[PDB]
Amino acid sequence: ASFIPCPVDTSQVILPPHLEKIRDRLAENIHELWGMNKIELGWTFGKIRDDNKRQHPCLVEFSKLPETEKNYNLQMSTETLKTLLALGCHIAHVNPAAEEDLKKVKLPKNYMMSNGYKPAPLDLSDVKLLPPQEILVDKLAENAHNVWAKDRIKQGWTYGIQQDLKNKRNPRLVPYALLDERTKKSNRDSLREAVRTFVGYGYNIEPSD
Repeated sequence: ASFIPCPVDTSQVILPPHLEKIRDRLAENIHELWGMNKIELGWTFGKIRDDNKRQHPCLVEFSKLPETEKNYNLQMSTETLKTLLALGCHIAHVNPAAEEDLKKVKLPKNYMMSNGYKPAPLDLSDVKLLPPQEILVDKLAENAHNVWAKDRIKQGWTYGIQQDLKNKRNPRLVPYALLDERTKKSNRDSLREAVRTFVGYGYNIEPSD
């Protein structure tokens, strides 16, 4: 009950047009990682959403996505960059040549789907994030929790030892430092691949010193 989520204020941040391409790149790789994981959980493609057969219609390439899903991944990529800028980060395209080496992951035949779409995430296995970039991920992860926690609380949700819908109780409405470590390691990673994505295109993620 002493938990007060005050997330980073991004309401005054305008995303510069020179970051439009790299935010299109991030949004695309998030979707590719979404497909790969969904396939890793036994999902396949279906013209209609069928949970019994694990049939998902959005297992397509980023272009053929409907406008709702496409804007959804674009907004998540935009808010990630706006959050970085809000924390005082400078995003400079310091090594444009990195896009030369950049190659995607070749996944085995099972990952190929009936409609002809095989997800191909970037091969960022060679990208090694630095101390300042790992601290950026931790701050990015703690804020996504605070963004979510603030929104649920304002909708009437309070912390409970158990979750029940009618009384608006949720055990995850606690400080981030007190959450499930398996949960803490889950979005850590989704965000660590986002930071590795920016380095993969030759962008510098510096903190303001």
